[PDB]
Amino acid sequence: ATGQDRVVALVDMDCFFVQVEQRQNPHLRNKPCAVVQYKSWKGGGIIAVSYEARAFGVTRSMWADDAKKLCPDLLLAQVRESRGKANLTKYREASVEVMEIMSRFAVIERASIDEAYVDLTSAVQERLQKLQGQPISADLLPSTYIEGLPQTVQKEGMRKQGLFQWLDSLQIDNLTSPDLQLTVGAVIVEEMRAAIERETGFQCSAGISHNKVLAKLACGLNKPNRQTLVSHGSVPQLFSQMPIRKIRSLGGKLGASVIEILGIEYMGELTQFTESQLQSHFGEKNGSWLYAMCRGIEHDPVKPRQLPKTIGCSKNFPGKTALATREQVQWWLLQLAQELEERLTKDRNDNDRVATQLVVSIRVQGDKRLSSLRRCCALTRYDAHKMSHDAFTVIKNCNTSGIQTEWSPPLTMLFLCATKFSAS
DNA sequence: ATACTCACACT
DNA sequence: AGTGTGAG
Ligand SMILES: O=c1[nH]c(=O)n([C@H]2C[C@H](O)[C@@H](COP(=O)(O)OP(=O)(O)OP(=O)(O)O)O2)cc1F
Ligand SMILES: [Ca+2]
Ligand SMILES: [Ca+2]
Repeated sequence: ATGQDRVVALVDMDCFFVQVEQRQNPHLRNKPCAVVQYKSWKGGGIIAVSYEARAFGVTRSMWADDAKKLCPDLLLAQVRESRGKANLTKYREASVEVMEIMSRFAVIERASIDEAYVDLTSAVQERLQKLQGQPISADLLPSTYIEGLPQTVQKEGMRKQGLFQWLDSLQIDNLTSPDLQLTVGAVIVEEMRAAIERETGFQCSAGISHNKVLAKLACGLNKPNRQTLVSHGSVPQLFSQMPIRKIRSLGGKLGASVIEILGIEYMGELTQFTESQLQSHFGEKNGSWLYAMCRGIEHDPVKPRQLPKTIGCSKNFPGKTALATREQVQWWLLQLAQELEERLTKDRNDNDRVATQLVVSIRVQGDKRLSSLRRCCALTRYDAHKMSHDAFTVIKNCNTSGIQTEWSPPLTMLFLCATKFSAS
């Protein structure tokens, strides 16, 4: 089990929200700029940042006022606001564009609003046969980096050198060499990527490997507007100094405990442990997944799902803004059920499916976790009023206030979610 | 208080 | 069912 069965790619929309607004407003193209939401507070929090703006140190979670301190010629687009909260329609819609083009080439998994995994095992098999036996022109990979290769002084210099090496050592006669499949996979991704940009104007990076995690790690190595092949053979040296926290799902607490317990720092340092040990420290499934991953093996399938599994509407009310009156909780649930209803009706008409479960979650001042309480009822009709009232019914009892007009403790968050979808 | 999203595991 | 993690 060498984990070279599949060709898997993870494509990612370079500063997606910023590209979207930059396509709409040319006055913003190729400048330092960024997208924000809610300009009243500290100029708005920063959700996406161009690569010009990034050369000045500007990042996500920055206030725009703090970003302007680092970059005074930084341009700003603000997220649409509808009904008192941020409306993301524009960006969901722009994703839909990208995702539909990708599904022309292979079956994709929407991982996020702006990245999809692709399984190319099958597409590569087709391309191999129509390719008789001829070599792969370097010209077929004009934006592809080969990891660990080469082994000049300007960047594109070295990218040619490494691609030339890779291709030169390529065994194009054997149609089963995993390194050949990786290559063709990537040639397809150049095509796939070439079509995204011609047809949308959006640029994107991609990672090409054998499983979902490597695909994603590879994709971050050579951003923006480039794609990186990570062969199986580049993994020992890639992982030799790769920080554990850089692998998907190891950015969190689990990854932190991998580090403290075993006293290590880098993905490759896990190879020194037997599976039984890794299973003893982190569980049967984490030890197994970790044992396989330090060696570049992960079997997580690319799941066919170009479409989400839930539709969620949320607002936070930090600080003095926390809803303290019964009537207010009604008015924001009403706002929520409204964007929910309007978004759902498009989902039934665009995708032939209905939801049946309403999820209602709220946060409470003083509570430390994202959600303080989730509740659920049945969702029967796409009516804003029914939905907010029903959201209210299932949460009134949490009002600790004796008075009926107040709400204590003040609410710091309201969350609604349509789940459990079904064919219409 | 970036803030608002989504998937999935665990129980 | 709810809760919690990890990610965008
Ligand atoms: O926390 C978040 N909140 C949040 O709204 N988004 C939104 C904004 C972003 O444009 C889009 C994609 O997220 P990315 O993490 O991939 O960042 P990009 O801006 O696309 O650039 P790149 O991948 O580095 O080239 O989702 C991401 C978050 F991570
Ligand atoms: Ca992206
Ligand atoms: Ca992304």
